[PDB]
Parts: sequence; structure tokens; C-alpha cells
Amino acid sequence: TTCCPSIVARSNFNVCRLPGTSEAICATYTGCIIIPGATCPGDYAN
Repeated sequence: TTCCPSIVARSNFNVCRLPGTSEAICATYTGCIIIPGATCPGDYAN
């Protein structure tokens, strides 16, 4: 599951994913995070 800190970060993440870039690389690129659960925390609300 991916969780993003802000709207901008999520939008950036989605563009990063368009060529098929691994989630983990898009995460460090944007500040989004990958978690094993389905429940994003309040400080990664987007």
C-alpha cells in the first residue's frame, strides 16, 4: 500500500509510476511510503 505526505507527492508518485518504475524508487523520489497494511497514517494522508 502506498501512502503519501501531501497531494503534490502523490501526483509526483503517479507520474513516476507511468513508465513502470518500482514503487520503492518512486517512494524515495517523492517522500511517499510503502506499508504492508492498508491503513495510511495521519501524517501520510494523501
